[PDB]
Amino acid sequence: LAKRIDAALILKDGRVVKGSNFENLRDSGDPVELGKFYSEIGIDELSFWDITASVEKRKTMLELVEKVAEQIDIPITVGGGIYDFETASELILRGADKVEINTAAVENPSLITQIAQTFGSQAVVVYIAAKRVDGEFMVFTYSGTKNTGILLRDWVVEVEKRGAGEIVLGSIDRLGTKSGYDTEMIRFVRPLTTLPIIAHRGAGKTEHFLEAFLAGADAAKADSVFHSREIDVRELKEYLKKHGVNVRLEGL
Amino acid sequence: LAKRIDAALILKDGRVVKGSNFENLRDSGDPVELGKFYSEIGIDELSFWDITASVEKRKTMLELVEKVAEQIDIPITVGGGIYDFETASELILRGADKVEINTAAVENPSLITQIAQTFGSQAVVVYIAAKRVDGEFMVFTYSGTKNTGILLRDWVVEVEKRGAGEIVLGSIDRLGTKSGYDTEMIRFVRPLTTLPIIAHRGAGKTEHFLEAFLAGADAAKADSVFHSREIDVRELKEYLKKHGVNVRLEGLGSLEHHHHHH
Repeated sequence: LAKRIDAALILKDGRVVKGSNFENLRDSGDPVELGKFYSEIGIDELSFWDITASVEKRKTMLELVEKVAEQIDIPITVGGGIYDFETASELILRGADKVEINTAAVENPSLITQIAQTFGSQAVVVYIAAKRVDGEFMVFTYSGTKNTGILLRDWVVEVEKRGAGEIVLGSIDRLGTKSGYDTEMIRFVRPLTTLPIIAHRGAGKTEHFLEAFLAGADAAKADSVFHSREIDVRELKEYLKKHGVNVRLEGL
Repeated sequence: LAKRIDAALILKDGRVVKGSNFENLRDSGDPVELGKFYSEIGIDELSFWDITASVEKRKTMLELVEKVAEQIDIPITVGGGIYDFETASELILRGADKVEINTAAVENPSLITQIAQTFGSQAVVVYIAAKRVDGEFMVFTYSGTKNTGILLRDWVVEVEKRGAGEIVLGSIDRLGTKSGYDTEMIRFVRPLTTLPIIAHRGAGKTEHFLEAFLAGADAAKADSVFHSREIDVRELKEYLKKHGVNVRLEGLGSLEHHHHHH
């Protein structure tokens, strides 16, 4: 089974938040240059996650996408406060391959279907932020701060039913940690959906990616661990290929 | 708290009295099919009101409660022939989430407390039918025909004391009409109770719902205006959300898909 390695860039005001340690780049915190550089060294897909809280949010995300679409030739996902079909449509028409939704999907699951009905399920990504609460995995919205009371197991099933193309499974229990992906969470979700599962949060070293794929993840997404160069993308892919993981190195 | 939209279905011998205008249904007068359909287009809670007379048929209604409970994944309230704890108790054990009482409560207020102690206050709904009489809000029993002489103010307060979970506030002054909920009555009752208030009678158009919620209603119940499709449920929820009301959209579009059947 083919496995995907994704890099995610957190953005604010058109800049990579907390930047990156790639001194070779003209601008360590330029999302476009960093994204191009990742696409050239072996990343399979890019996520651009906006946390801009300004009145300029829509215009900027749209500006960024159009620029990114020029320079970058691997799949692009945009996410972060995308709340309705018209916003999602604008971003896709401007060049995003996939749009990622979360809080708006949870509150209005019809939105998944609206996007999928026009652009295809493959254009739709649902980010599910989950956390253990009193012995059960629960869904959290608004940047991980609202306990919805919705069970992870129920929401995964509804997400597929509504027409989502893939699920990013972010463990709030691994937020900021470097101990490993939440493989218990990934194993919990795996039998519940036929969609691709993208693991997010907890990655600290190359072996963690192997564990995530053994747990049934189809893809593994990371951010700071890459930007900080704690893990080198090419080294990661060589490692995974060495131990029998079907990763794409057939690049050039 | 999200403002709530309830649909009430009036039943006679297992049939929806006067049916519905949803021709997509195989049987627009089947309460199970209609109830399930409402739950999959945006209704938040359902009430089933049985007006079947015979003792012989209060077993048939029980079997119906089981089947709607199993089939429908939103809260179910049942009312109609409840006159004691036993009948109330059985409906809940059959799968009703809540029981709704009116005349039975007024003619025995301890019945409220009885149900509550066994099943929690949340399973107890008191329907209050009221009407202006000489510039006073008075309580009516027996389908709004009998003036009990009890002030709405006093009855609202007793009903909460006895341990009801919520109050449905039905305006007899508004029955048959489509000129709106009795927002004056709703405003009258709001400061008197901490319980959820469900508005009933008078709704004719979507804006009437907005008015009720501005009046302090926690929920709005309607029947004929939904069954006739004078008001579309999804359109109602979208209108309320548009003008800033906190309503639940999770149930919207549950029947729709991302493919294209021609």
